[PDB]
Amino acid sequence: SGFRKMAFPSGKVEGCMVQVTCGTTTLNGLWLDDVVYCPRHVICTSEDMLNPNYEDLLIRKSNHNFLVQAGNVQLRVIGHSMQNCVLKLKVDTANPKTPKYKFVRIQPGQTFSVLACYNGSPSGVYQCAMRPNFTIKGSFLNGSCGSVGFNIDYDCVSFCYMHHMELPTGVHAGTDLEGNFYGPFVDRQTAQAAGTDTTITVNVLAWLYAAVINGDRWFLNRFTTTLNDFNLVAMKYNYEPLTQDHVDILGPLSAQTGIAVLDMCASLKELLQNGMNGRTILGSALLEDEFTPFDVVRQCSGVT
Amino acid sequence: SGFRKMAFPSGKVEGCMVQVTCGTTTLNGLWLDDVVYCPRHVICTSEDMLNPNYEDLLIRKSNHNFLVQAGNVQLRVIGHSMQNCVLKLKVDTANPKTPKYKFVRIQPGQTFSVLACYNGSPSGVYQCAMRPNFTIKGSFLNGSCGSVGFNIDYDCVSFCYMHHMELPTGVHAGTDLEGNFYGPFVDRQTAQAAGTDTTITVNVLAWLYAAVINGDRWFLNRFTTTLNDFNLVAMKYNYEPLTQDHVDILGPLSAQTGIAVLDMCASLKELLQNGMNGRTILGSALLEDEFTPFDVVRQCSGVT
Ligand SMILES: O=C(c1ccc2c(c1)OCO2)N1CCCCCC1
Ligand SMILES: O=C(c1ccc2c(c1)OCO2)N1CCCCCC1
Repeated sequence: SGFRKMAFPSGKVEGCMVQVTCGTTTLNGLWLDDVVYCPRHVICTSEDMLNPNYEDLLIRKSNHNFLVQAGNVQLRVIGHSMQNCVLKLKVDTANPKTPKYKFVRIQPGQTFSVLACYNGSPSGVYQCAMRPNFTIKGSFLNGSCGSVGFNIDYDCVSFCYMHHMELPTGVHAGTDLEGNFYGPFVDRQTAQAAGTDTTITVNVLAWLYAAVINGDRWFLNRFTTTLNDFNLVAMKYNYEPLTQDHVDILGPLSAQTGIAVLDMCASLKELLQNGMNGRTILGSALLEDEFTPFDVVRQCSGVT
Repeated sequence: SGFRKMAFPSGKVEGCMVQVTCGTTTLNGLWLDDVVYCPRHVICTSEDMLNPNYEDLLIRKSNHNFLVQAGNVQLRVIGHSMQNCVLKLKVDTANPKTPKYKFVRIQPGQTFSVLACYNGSPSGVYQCAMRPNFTIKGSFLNGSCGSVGFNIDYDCVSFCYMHHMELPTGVHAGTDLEGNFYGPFVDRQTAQAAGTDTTITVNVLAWLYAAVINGDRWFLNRFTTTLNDFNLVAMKYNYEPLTQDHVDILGPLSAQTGIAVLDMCASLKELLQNGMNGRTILGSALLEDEFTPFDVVRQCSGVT
C-alpha cells in the first residue's frame, strides 16, 4: 500500500546522456544509435537568443564545431542537420547502451519522467505532466537544456520531451524528439506568456481512485452527477472538461473500487465547492493532477 | 528554476537488483560483489510470519533452497548467513555492475531514493524521508520486499534502507543493509503501532528557502523569533524541536537568500498559527518536510 509520485527507473536513459558543446555553450544531448539529439540553441550565444536566425547561425558551424563527450571520451561528429528546433549530430559510433526506443508526441495531461542532467551527467529524476497550456513545471537550472522526458513500456523507452527553455514565469517549454515545441513556444528570448494552467480533471479522478484503494476515503460523498453538471463546476474552477473518453479510461479503477466514475465526479465537485477543510488526501492538501489513470493502475498493480 | 521532489538517477541500483525465491516466497535482493542481501522473511510462509523463529526456520534451508535470478540467469549460491534481519547469500559471481557503495544507517529526517522492485525488476523510483517515528511513507505492494533506499555522492551509492514490511496503518518499516530495523519494528506479523509522525522542522525550513530562491516569497513576514519561542510553537504543532545544529546546517541557504534562519522560523511560526489560507508554496498546500538542507542546496546548485 501507499501511493507516491513515482518516476520510471532512469538507467536506460542515463546510458544515453552526453555533453554537447558548441563554442562556449554546453548542454545535454541524447545519444541513440549513431545520432545525438540536442536543442539547436546550443549554437547560440546569450546575445543570439534575443532574435536568432538558426539557419544563418548554422552556416557558420561545421561537424568539428560540435564537441560531443560521453563520459570522458569524445565522439567524432560525421554529420549534422537541424530538424525543427533540434540538432541531429551523426557520430561515427552507435551508442552501445541504446535501449529499445520510440519518439512519441504526448497530449496535455500525459505524465512522464525527466532525467535532469548537467554537462551530460544525470543529477536527478522526477515525474511531471504536460500541462494543458503545454508548459511543464520542472526543475531546470542553466546547463539542463537537452535533458529529456520519457515513459517506459517494459524495455522500450518512449522519448516525449527535450528541455529547451524557461519562460519569464519560471515554467518550462520544450520539444518532442522531432524538435517540435509543445504549444506555441519558440526557442527565442522573447515575451512568451503561458495560458491558463487548468487542472487535469481525469488525472485528479484517477488519483481519487488511488486514494480510495489506499484507504483514504473521507471525501467519498452521497452524491452523483452528470458530465454536463460536473463540467459547469469544472469550468468555474479552471478544471479541464471531462469527456466520455476520460470516463471510459477510468473504467478499470471504477470496476476495482466499485465507485461509478460520475459518483467520484460528484465527490470531486463537493471537494472543489467545500474545499479540503484542512484535511489531506494521500498526504496532499490539494487535488493532485500529475497521475494518469494508467499511472494509477501501474502503481496499484506493480508493473515492472 | 522550479523545485521538484527529485530522486537520484536509479541506474547504478537497477544494476544490483535480483529476484530471491525461497520455496513459494519471491522478493528482491541486492547483489553487491558476490553477496546478495535480502530480507530474512524470504524463508517464511504467510503462516510463519505470525511468530517466526528465524534461526529454527533457517536450519531447514540450504544454499540450494535460495533461488537467485539476475535477469533470466540463475546465480549459484555457495553460502548463506543471517545478519540481524537480512540474509547474505554468497554467490559464485561478483556482480559485474557493482557500483562504488557504502552501507549507512541514516537518522530520522534524512531523505533517500527508493527503487521499488517486483521479482527483481525495477517498477519506479521515488524520494522519501526516514520519519521521526522511523517509518517511511512508501509505495510498496506484495513482492516489493528487498527494494532498497539509497543516496548517491557522485559515483558512490550509499545504501541506507531495505524494505521489509507494512504496518497495519499502511506505513513502511525496514532495515539498514546490516539488517537492523529502523525504530522498534520487527519482521513479525504482530500489533506494531507507529508513534507520532512529527514534521521534520529543519526540512520545512530548507524547503521555505528553496521557495524564496524559486520566487515563492508571499509567506515571508516582518517577524523573527528565538529557538526556545519557535520550539514552544513547534511542540504545539507536532514539529520536531529545532536545534542549533539545524540552524548551522541551514547557514548556506540563510547566506544565499540573506534571510536569517530565525527569521524564516518566525515565518514558519506564522504559517503554522495562521495556516496557508488557500495559498500554495512551490505548488504545495502543506509545508513539505522531505527535502533536507543538503537536498535543497544540491537541486538549487545542480550537483550531478
Ligand atoms: O471539515 C472539517 C474537518 C473535519 C475533520 C478533519 C478535518 C477537517 O481535517 C482533519 O480531520 N472542518 C473542520 C471542523 C469544523 C467543521 C467544518 C470543517
Ligand atoms: O490569506 C488569504 C489569501 C490571500 C491571497 C491569496 C490566497 C489567500 O491564496 C491565493 O492568493 N485569505 C484569503 C482572503 C481573505 C483574507 C484572509 C485569508
